[PDB]
Amino acid sequence: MSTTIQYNSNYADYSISSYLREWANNFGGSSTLFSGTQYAIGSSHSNPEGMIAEGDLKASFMPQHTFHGQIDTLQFGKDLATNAGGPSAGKHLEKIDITFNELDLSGEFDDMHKSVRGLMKGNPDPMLEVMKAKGINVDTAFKDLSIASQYPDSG
Amino acid sequence: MSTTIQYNSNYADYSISSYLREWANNFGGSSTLFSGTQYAIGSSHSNPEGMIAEGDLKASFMPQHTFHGQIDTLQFGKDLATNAGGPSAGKHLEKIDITFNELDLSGEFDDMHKSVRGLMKGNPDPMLEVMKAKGINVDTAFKDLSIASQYPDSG
Ligand code: HEM
Ligand code: HEM
Repeated sequence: MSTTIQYNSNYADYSISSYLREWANNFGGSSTLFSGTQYAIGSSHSNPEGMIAEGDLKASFMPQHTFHGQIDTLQFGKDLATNAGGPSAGKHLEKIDITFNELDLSGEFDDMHKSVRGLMKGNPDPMLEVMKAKGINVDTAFKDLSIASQYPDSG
Repeated sequence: MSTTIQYNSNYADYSISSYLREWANNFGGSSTLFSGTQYAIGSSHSNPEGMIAEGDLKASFMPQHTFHGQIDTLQFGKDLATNAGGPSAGKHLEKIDITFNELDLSGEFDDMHKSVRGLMKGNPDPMLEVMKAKGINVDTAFKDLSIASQYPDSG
């Protein structure tokens, strides 16, 4: 498939060159920027299970040696789908089972891959150890778990 | 900020452990999976400029030695914002100036960082060389550029 380009009518008289030069000139390891990452992983079976790791960040350095790994939300469910607004807008899960909010996984990059790969091969153990090391109780039903709350009706 | 967790009422009697074990067991370098990445970079000034690189992929190997770098859409504009559906759902640009569709940047990871960093410091030249090497004409106004089309009214 050949590359196609869409432009706002305000830039009709610009070239790619004159647009990007202007964008580059009007913009201003991180410093001093806003950056955000969304990773989506899903299976190939029907009603496929999926998960999303996401985070965003301010500006400059490690906080445990990762730039794109500044992850603070982790979500599990089924049916990854494209967001409104097109492919550029990333993904959402159609069926959301569990969402971890303010779960700082930045320090498990430099362990998150072992956790995600484990998950894909039927093994939650490394993910569970990461969660336990943050003080999360993984052996309590969600209904009794203090930091957990139920979504209204379905999402 | 302390971690909080949200769950669908169907999993009220599950623990994190029994949920993730079940999810792990019902799931099934890539093989044989659906994976997707969204990178968002924005400035810290008012009406901040922003860009989004996004792609997704099927299953197993290099196609020029990158897994998360399987990028085929690139979008420039202003005002990065959170998608409907919460932080997990990633970002969109409120003001979209230009979108490159089916622009395969996977082979510029192993050059994309030099391009993005250039952009941030007022220099489009490395981005323009990547585009030129794909056969894109960067010195033609969008209105005359054959592969380009105008968005209706504003987006
Ligand atoms: C905006 C588009 C960008 C894209 C598409 C992109 C993509 C990537 C890819 C594919 C990798 C290696 C593999 C992976 O992601 O798993 C990577 C690594 C890395 N990138 Fe970027 N990147 C972008 C912007 C930036 C910027 C602006 C910076 C720094 C100012 C940066 C800093 C880094 C660093 C430090 C790594 C090494 C691993 C890490 O700490 O995450 N990237 N990027
Ligand atoms: C689902 C959650 C995942 C997260 C949050 C995540 C995050 C990251 C991060 C932070 C890096 C290095 C820096 C960067 O992204 O720029 C990375 C690199 C890498 N990851 Fe992942 N990853 C995930 C899933 C996976 C899976 C399932 C695989 C393979 C089956 C994988 C394979 C790789 C490889 C090969 C690299 C080296 C650079 C590249 O080719 O992109 N990742 N990942």
